[PDB]
Amino acid sequence: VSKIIDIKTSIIKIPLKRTFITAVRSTNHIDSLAVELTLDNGVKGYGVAPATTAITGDTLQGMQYIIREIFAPVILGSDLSDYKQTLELAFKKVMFNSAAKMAIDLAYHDLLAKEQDISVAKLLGAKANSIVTDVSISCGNVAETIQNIQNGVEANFTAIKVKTGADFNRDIQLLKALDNEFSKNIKFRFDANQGWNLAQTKQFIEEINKYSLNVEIIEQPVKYYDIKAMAEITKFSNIPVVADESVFDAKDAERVIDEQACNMINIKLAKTGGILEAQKIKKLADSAGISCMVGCMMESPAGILATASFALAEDITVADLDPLDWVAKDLYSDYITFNEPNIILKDNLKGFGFNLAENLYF
Amino acid sequence: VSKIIDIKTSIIKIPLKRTFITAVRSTNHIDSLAVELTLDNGVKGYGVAPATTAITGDTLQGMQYIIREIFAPVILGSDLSDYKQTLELAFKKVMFNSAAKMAIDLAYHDLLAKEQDISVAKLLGAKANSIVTDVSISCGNVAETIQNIQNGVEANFTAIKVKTGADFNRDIQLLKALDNEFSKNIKFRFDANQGWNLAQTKQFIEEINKYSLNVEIIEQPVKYYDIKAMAEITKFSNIPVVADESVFDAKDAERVIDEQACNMINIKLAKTGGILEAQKIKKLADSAGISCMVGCMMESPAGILATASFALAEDITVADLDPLDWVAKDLYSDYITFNEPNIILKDNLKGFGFNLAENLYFQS
Ligand SMILES: [Mg+2]
Ligand SMILES: [Mg+2]
Repeated sequence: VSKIIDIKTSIIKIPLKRTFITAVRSTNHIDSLAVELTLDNGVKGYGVAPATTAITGDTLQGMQYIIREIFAPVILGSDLSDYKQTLELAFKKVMFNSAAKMAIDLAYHDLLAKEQDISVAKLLGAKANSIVTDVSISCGNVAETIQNIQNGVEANFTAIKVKTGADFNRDIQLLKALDNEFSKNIKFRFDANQGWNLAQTKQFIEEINKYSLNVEIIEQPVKYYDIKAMAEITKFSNIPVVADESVFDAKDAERVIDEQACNMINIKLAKTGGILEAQKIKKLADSAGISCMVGCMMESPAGILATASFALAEDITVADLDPLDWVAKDLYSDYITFNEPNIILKDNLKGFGFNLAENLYF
Repeated sequence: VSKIIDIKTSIIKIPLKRTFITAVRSTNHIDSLAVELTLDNGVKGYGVAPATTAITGDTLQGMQYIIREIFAPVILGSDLSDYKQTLELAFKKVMFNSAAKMAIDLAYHDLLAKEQDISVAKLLGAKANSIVTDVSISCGNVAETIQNIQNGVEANFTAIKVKTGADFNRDIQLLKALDNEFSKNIKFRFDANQGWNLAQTKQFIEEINKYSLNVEIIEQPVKYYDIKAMAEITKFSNIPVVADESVFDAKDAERVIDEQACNMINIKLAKTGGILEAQKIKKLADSAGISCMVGCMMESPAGILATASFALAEDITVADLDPLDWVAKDLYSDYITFNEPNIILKDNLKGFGFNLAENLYFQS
């Protein structure tokens, strides 16, 4: 019977290839916390999670304190086989801070898989090793945005996530330029990041329908708490509506199902607090006939690998996992081949297949 | 025109005189972060907030980073009179961490009042200076619970908040003992901290009504997100039902109003992220005919004073602000007279009057 007898954490900062700009922040790096769990047979497991404070409220400093001072006393000395119960006991001591939970949940899965000498994807039941991602396009003026999209098409992507909601007039004009520059072989996914109101959303959908575009989803058009508007939009729309910030966890999923507020849920492990909770959402969505995609924060390739592993296990094929495009290939080439637009897991990995040598020990 | 030109913080740790135990956690201490904003005319403004990780998710470490690295660049160099714009822009950068936001909102209020040479209570429009609080009673076995209640009664408390929800069988048996021990001049407020399910909550309310107790509220009996059960309990109960963890901010207040999920909201500045957001909740509750009380985390007396100042300005008279009863009197005697059960603001204080720099070393 294996027991967890040590926990360490380490902060990992990864430089980005270009500057990443959100509605509230600009950065040239990814902030992550890694956690290492050590079993009394010597097997070590790792989880890595981002500190995206504007979305999940996590900070590196908060996560470190939580893991060392709050989760560690619950985990330490406990049997690996009781992980479901251990995590439930640990997590009930902390409201929010979902990324700190993610790091812990992922390290546990890495241990479970390593104990069976298999990959985490295999542990979770995956057989396929490859998932398609869109490429993400930052907000910009119409011309810069058309060019960015072109460069994406040229790099082999055919699913294009277009960020909107900063300049509604730009969003509207953009659709005309889209209809003129691209064929229905290009599939568009718009993510307003809560930037539109109800009237704007309806209008944007109307403008789309004035053209001949291939648009597969409209993601989180309005504020995360406006479940009434989301439901009104879902009913109005002839295009799949995706809940992102409206759904972190399973009880959020229950509410959007109950209120019919989306057609599809965007699962991210940084919101769910890891794989166990993401599996609960996927089971609720299936029962409701609601589909799921997977997404991520701007986060390290380790988070992307864990998310891809979950998706492959859950028969989720729609994915927005393009942070691999923002970092150096050498950070992930030990476990992922990114032949755009395909994210392909390497063969015969034990657990996730990354180690934290350069961070923890070198 | 005054500009904010420095932001510094300090951790405060306070021991409790006795163990505070609820359905959610047990503790013998309070961890808080204080923030100090300095104006270019040398005036200093303070806010203090608790790190109650099991309830608001806040940590001292996350609060320090948020305040000094995320909010500070927004706040530094800005004019005091632009406080509303500045806080809105700063707070948009951070999801949750409502206690970090409370500390900053309070320091701004301290400055605003000081710049007018008045108390914060006066700035907010208070006319009264006294509010009555209950004393709250930790979860425990019946005998020790009765003793703790007797203690509170001898200290002159007549409203007693009894923590429940850790042990439902205990909660039911306790009702027999309260009825035996206390008169109806003692008013009971039960707070389950989410620990009951729907069936249990109904059974508890039925049981109360088998006895002859003076019971004022039933607070947050079920999980914070079970708004459907909250509405069912509200419709079922002859006793007012209070949302605490179900309502942190104005949009949470809208939802429980829309769903008829409570009769009263327990406003706490550690949940609302400070006074500005708490005012918005009060306005919505007034418009909906929903009453408000004020509460707190088990937190420093500085948060009690701020919360009492708000309540007095908003004509809120029902209060659970008992942490003063759990800590050394010298932590509050600079600014409050606690003639149990009355919290009385001292006269002629400028701002809140916390007097923190005397005992804490602030750093940027
Ligand atoms: Mg529809
Ligand atoms: Mg999104």
